Amino acid sequence: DRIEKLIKKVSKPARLSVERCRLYTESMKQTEGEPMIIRQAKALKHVLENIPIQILDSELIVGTMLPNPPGAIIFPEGVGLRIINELDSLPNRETNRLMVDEEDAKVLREEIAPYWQRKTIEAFAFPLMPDIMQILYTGSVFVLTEIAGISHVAVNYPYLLRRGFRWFLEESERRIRALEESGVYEGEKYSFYQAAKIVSEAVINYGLRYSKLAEELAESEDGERREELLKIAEICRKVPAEKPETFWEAVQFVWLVQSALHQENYEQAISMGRIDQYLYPFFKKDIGEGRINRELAFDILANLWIKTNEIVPAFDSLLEQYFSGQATNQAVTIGGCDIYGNDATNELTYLMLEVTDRLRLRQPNVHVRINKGSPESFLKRLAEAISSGCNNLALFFDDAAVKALKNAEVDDRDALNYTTDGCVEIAPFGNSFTSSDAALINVAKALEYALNEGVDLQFGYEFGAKTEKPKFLEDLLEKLREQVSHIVKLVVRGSNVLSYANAEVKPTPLLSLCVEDCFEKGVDVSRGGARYNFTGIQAVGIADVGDSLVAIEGALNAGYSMDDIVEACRKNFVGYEKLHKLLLQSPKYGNDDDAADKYTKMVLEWYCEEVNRHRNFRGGKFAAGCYPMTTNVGFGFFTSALPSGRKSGEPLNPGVSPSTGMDREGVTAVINSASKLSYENLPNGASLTINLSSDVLGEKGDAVIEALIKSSMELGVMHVQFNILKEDLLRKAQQEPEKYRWLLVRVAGWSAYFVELSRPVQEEVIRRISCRI
Amino acid sequence: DRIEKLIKKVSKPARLSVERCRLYTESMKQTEGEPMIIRQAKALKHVLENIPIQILDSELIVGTMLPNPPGAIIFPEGVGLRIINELDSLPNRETNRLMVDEEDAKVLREEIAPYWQRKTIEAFAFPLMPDIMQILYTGSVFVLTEIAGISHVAVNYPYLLRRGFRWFLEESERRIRALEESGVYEGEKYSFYQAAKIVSEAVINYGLRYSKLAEELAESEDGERREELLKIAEICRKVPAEKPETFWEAVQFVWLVQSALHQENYEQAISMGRIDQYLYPFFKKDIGEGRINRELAFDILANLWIKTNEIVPAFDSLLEQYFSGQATNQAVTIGGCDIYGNDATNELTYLMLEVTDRLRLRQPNVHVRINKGSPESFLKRLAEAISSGCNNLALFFDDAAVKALKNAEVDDRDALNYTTDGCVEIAPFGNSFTSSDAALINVAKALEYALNEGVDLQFGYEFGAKTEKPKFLEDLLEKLREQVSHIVKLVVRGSNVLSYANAEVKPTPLLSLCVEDCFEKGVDVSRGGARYNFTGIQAVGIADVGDSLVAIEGALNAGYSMDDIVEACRKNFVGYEKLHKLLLQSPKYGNDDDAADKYTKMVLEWYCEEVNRHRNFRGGKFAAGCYPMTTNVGFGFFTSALPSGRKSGEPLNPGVSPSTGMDREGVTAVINSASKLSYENLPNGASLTINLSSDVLGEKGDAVIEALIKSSMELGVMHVQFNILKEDLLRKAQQEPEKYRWLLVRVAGWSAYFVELSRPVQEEVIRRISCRI
Repeated sequence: DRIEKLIKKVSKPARLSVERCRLYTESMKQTEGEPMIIRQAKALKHVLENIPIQILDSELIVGTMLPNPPGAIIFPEGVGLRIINELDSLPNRETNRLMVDEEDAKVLREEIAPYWQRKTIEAFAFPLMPDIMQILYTGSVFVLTEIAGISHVAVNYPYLLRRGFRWFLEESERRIRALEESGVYEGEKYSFYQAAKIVSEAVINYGLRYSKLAEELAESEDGERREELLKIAEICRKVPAEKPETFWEAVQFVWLVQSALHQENYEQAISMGRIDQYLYPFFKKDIGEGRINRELAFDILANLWIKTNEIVPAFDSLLEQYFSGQATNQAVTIGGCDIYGNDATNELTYLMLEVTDRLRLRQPNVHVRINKGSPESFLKRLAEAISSGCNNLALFFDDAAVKALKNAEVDDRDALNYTTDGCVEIAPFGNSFTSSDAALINVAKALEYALNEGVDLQFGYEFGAKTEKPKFLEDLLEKLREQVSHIVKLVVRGSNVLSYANAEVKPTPLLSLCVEDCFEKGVDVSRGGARYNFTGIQAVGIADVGDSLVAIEGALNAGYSMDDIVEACRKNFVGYEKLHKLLLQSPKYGNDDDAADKYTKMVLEWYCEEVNRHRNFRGGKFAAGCYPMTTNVGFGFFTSALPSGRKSGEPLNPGVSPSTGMDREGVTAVINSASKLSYENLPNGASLTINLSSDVLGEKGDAVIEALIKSSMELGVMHVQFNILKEDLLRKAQQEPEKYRWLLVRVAGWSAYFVELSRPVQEEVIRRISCRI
Repeated sequence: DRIEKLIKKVSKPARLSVERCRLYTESMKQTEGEPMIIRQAKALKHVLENIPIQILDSELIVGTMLPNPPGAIIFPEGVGLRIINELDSLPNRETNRLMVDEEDAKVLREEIAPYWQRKTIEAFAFPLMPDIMQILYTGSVFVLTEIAGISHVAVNYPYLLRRGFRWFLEESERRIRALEESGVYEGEKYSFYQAAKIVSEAVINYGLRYSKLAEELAESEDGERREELLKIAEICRKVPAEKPETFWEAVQFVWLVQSALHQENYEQAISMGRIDQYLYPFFKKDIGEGRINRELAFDILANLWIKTNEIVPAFDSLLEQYFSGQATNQAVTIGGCDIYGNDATNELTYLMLEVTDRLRLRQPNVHVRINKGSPESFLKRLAEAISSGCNNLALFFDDAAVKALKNAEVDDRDALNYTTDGCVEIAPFGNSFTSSDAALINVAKALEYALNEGVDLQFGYEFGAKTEKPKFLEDLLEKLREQVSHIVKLVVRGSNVLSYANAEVKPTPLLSLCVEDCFEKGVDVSRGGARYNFTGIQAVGIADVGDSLVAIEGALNAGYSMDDIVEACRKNFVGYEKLHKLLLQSPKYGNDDDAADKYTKMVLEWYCEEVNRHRNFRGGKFAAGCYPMTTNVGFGFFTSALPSGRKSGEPLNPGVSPSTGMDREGVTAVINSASKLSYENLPNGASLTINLSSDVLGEKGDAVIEALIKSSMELGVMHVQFNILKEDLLRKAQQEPEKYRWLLVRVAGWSAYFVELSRPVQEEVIRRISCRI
């Protein structure tokens, strides 16, 4: 069958791809001194008209993301110069290896890198935040990702599918004329429609190139395959330019613009939204008009899922520690309700679960919305996939998610119709720009500053508020809240400068067509044309500070003073080995223990209310999230010992999941603990990962996992994801990695091949495998 | 069974009700000199706390619209003083008779009428448009209904059902405090929340009064009925104040606020929206939790449908000619698609069709959205009801309707999720104020002015543009377009003055809570707080001017001159009997004849583009509609003879339906003609009525009506409605009216009891019964 041929032709080693990077620069040199949005349009056009294209083995959906797939696309306007600086290490390094063709390694080092030097987003922002860039680079307090660009949005495909790109081209033309009739006093709006025109033409022509290759391959081909390539030629002539009428035409539409978007916007989290909802009209018409059958429809969706595995991120050695596991994350959202609360599961929802279950690949990040009205069969079928170790699903609970959005002042209907993107981030579908991973914040560092008068405990960094030495518990709490505030303020200032920087040196016109209000208002997405505008920033280490507070509570209570506890931390418990054992013995978040997990909850609420009050550059507000990527590990390295008994250098806790090995009452008790957090104030999402041994599942694999699903729904958690892991298979995968490179895990919000995770991160997924409950 | 007991207790003669009118005045006297929005709040409160209430025979849903039902509610702030001026004629007049208690007839004539004299909406607007009021009252050119108030909106029940009125009360209280903290510089916003508070309290207390009556009746009652009244007591204690959790709780919620709204806002078109979509979560939960069964659910909906028959309009003798047939029109919208295009028919859609089919009462105005993806069973089931003479359905075609809304600049999703209200008017659901019957315009009068240099042909009224005497056909067309323009401008000026007048003397705070953005922005609905703001104005006589143009074309062509044709018209074809026969013989709109129906289409497009360009007071734009009420008759009386051969005084054509007896090629050919009109420019709706003889249906009643349904969908019409009429039953209903007062007809967008239509209107429904196709 067809899937088998497709699966094997994305299992070959990945390369550092260069053709987008080159042709971009080539256009940007031809365009210097022109209006920047037109330059971006013209660059995107040039790459789409000149990138090598190929249709692959037995494909029904075409559009390689880069020529000769598995690879990394380079964005030197953003953060692609990070990776040029380490070209030697790329083919031989332990995680996310990329072969580099040495002929184009020369093209990067002396053609690309000297041009883009000081033409980047970071070059704009630097003189405006030099003090923030300095503390960013210490790796210890936060990371700001908007250096690399924005992305992180589920693309409004239903907006696109109701118009097609020939509409945009013509409408841009009507609007260019009308602007000229009024004497072009609206220069910005004019530049926009000029860009839109160009960018529409590019996309139309890009479909046309694949139509021509399909025709060229079919006069050289036999039987059924010749029938297929002639269909592909016919489809790609029509769509991305016209409104599609068939399901195949719709799925080929979305994938062309999806691959196109990846030439303009950087690799992170460009998602497809509620794909089961909006492909269903074409699907329902085609079945029962006989046009297609169920197995062809399956193969079509399979092809799409498989194609999103063509990218792998261009992360350097440092970025591999904080984002380990080949994180790109073109997400897909299935299931959920309509704008009335009715169940919106259709037959295409089930289909999409099946193709996900069969494929078990690292990508797409499949996100399943469930609620109290989801069909019982669908929950069973979800539980079967998860229990049989598919390890590639995430569950999103509608109740908590729409409550979060309503507090972020989203409309009823826009909250009900939400989508997901990236790992765990939630957003109104199609009319929002949420910059959903704009920063990640080490809140453990806040506590560290809070007991050392705004100095780093082991590094001498004066980055914190100038608080005093703490005495009692109660005035460490005030000092903590003040420090969280201070650190949040640092990233809100930083991200805003960066958002202005993006608007100025990297507007993104194609993406703008795909995000509602932008095209109609004639303002680019990076300037704020989306209806809702948000900036998602994330708390990491919420349990580490929570637990350190419980452990301080009891240690003062019986015996010790504050000065002891900070000195213990500074000295890494060397010479403090009695107290340290009492700290470690103290109650932990993750065990349904109110006296422990009330502190973590309170820490999150403080964080949330300190975030949600600030406004961003794009004219909306900031949005609080709690998910780690692998920055809980990265920040950990440079986090000192904290009064929870965590040793200096050790990993922090991931998302809203408890610290490693502190979950002694088991997996149901973790969920009870996690569902105590105020999700209603967390509108950028939360990551809860539950790791289960396969033996503990046993014969009743189904029953016990559906139990956990219905339990997390009833107790009101926002997000849950599961891992079914066999420990010595994971041990054997360290030993012979290429033999076991099919081994899938959920890291902290996304699927990675276990082999591609670093040693600290691997050791963490192994140690978090739970047996109780 | 229960329905039978309920049906018979709204068949008694109607009264002129006075208790709302009185208690309103009573409060308004206590409140003089206070902020008008607070006065309106306090008045509404006073009536809801003091109106006599009663639970009726075997009711499950309670909330009489007026004490002792069938009746008219009087709004002296609007147009209720019209009817006091004719108190003597009310119990003994031929249509819409109202018994008047002579004790409260004295209260109207010397307590109500001298107070409200010059405190009305019209009193505000008069000095600002005295020239328009003068030409309004000649009845000949347009009617402006906003003298009477606004209404005409489908109420946002899902907004309400997700909050409940205790939320509003408390939120108003938080917002009143925060306004005070900032020193109340936002006085208007402050007045608003003050009103909202008051109006929420009123509604909570109003539910509580019905809870107490239910408790009082149940300590005096037996068995099953005592079980029911105790449930009603329990339900009305909880809801309108809390979010409902059961289906019965939901339906009782909506009806309480629905009856409440009718004490604040005048009788026209306060509708319930997509009721099948938003009651379905409660329904689906209750079935299969055993809470309710299918027959109880039926009875609950039956009770609601039956209760909307308690009102009958307070129209005087002149208003009865232009709005004959007891038009109030609490509409209900079932069927249609979601915001993705998927079919949104659920089991509750079918239920609602069934209760409609069984009841066959004049009210609710049931509106069925269908599209190309509607289930085949549902179309069959619609066709069965219609063919069996139910005569109480209207069909709305999604394709044409969402295209109309998108051109009015409605968002994709808001257009897909549209609702209907009144007769045929369409609107984004829940976040719009469209004033959907704000005016009706006699476009035949435009043509009359167009060939008499802006003078009325038989009345000497100089109300038209000062055009010249027409010579050729081509320069009568220019002169026509200019005259349509001139007349539209007159009503846009008039309606805007009136809309400002409403905002000033009749803000409507309860209704404001129910229309989205209003409460959140803290601005009343009449001031423009709704997300979309529109003003619906209607063309009447589009075929009369269309046909007069074809008839002018051929009459000039062969022989005659322009001066002849106008003189013929002025002289009512007396002395012009040859030419008149040629005019009558000329091609007519309604027969699929391009040479005829191209003129009508063009007339509508001119009208539409002249309307849709003007902006209203509430900060949106005007919206073009084409439906008559019975003003096609009323305007007819005072319309002179026109070159189509229509005699002076005769009725004009209704909606987008052809002139009476000009539809010689039959019913399919009428639909082809009607589907040539540009619906994409008609965003306030169109009325097409198809009248069929029951014999012509024959044994294949189903087949031939589904044929017409699928034909009107395929040919792209906006709205169609059907009548199955037996001619001599209608003849017998003139003879013995009270014996035949159950006889239902669709007038031009709504159901009336044939007995309640005037002689000119009755004669029209009889003569329009078609036999061909």
